[PDB]
Amino acid sequence: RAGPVTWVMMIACVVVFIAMQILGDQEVMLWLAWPFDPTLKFEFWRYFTHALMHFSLMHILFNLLWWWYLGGAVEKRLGSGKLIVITLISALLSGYVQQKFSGPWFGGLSGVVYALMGYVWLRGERDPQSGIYLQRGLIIFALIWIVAGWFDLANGAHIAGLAVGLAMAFVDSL
Ligand SMILES: *C(=O)C[C@@H](NC(=O)Oc1ccccc1)c1ccccc1
Repeated sequence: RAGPVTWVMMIACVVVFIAMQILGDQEVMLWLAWPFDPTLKFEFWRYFTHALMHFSLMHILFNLLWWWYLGGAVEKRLGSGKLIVITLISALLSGYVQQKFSGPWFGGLSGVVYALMGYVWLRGERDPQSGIYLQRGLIIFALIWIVAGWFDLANGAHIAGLAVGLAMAFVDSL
C-alpha cells in the first residue's frame, strides 16, 4: 500500500486541485507558481509548489496514476528518501526549463512523472537485481503518453525531467 511520500503527494495534489475549483486556477497560481516577478524571487516554496497544481481532471488523474504506480514502486523497493530526491530535483529542473522558454505560468507533476519513468526504466535495464523495472506493457503505455504530449495531441521541460531520472538511475546502477 502506497508509502508516506507517495501518499502525502497525492493528497497534496488533491487538496490543491480542490482549491483551484473553489478559487479559480489564477488565484491559486498567484500563491504557488514559480516566481513570476522579481519581488517574489525569495519565496522559496515556489521553486517546487508549481508541481502541485493541475488544470484539468485528466491532468491530475493520469499524473496521479503514474505517480502512484511508479513513485509507489520506488518508495516501496528503494525507500522514501530516494522518491523525495528524484521528486525535488525533477521538479526544480523541469520548472526551470519550463519558465525559461515559456514563462512562469505552468503546473503539474508531468516533469516528475517523466523522471520516475526514466528512472524505473533505466534502473531495470541496467540492474534487474534492484527488483525494480518498467514492465513491457508499461513501456508501451508510457510511450504512448510521451508521443501524445510530444506532438501535443512543453517538451523541453519533460526532456529535463526525463534526464534527471535517467541520470539518477545511471548513478544508482554503478
Ligand atoms: C504532463 O505531462 C501532463 C500529462 N501527464 C502525462 O503526460 O503523464 C505522463 C505519462 C507518461 C510519461 C510521461 C508523463 C497529461 C497529458 C494529457 C492528459 C493528462 C495528463
